[PDB]
Amino acid sequence: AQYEDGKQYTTLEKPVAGAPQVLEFFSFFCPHCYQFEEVLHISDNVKKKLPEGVKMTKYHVNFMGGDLGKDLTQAWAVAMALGVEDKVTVPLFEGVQKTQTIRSASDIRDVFINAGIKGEEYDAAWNSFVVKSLVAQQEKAAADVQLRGVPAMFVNGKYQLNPQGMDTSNMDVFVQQYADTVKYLSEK
Repeated sequence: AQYEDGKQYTTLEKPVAGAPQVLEFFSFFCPHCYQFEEVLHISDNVKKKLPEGVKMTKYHVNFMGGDLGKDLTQAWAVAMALGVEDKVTVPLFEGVQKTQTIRSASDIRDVFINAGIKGEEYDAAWNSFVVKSLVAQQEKAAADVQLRGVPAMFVNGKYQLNPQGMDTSNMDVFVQQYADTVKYLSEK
């Protein structure tokens, strides 16, 4: 066929019921994730090709960057709760990988302050049980698919994107192939 299991995607031996339709995992410590966000805009191009009605979910993971990795999963929970993902994603990536000015929870917090979230609102979110359960959800979703690598994308809890099997000579062609594959899997 044109799309083949084990080629542009793999199938989960252990499908995950009730999973989000399009589920993306990343880490701010993850170098391909930085590319995916800032150079390729994967999430965005996937959304542009997804059917009407399908919702898109993105979670941070703990298994990179030790203690700071967990702070970043909690900070991402804060971003989701406040709905400020689109204002902190770039400075978090650049703070961790480019300028390396993020070294502590307080540095993560500075990024939110600079993006205009108020201190009191940030600290209130950070400490909230709603954020605690949002962290729980991020962990559980990754646990459900026994996740050991990022970036990763899963469609309907049964298919996992496999970018290793796509031409990388052209970055645009790569992105469209990726997005088209998500759409195909979505319609499966």
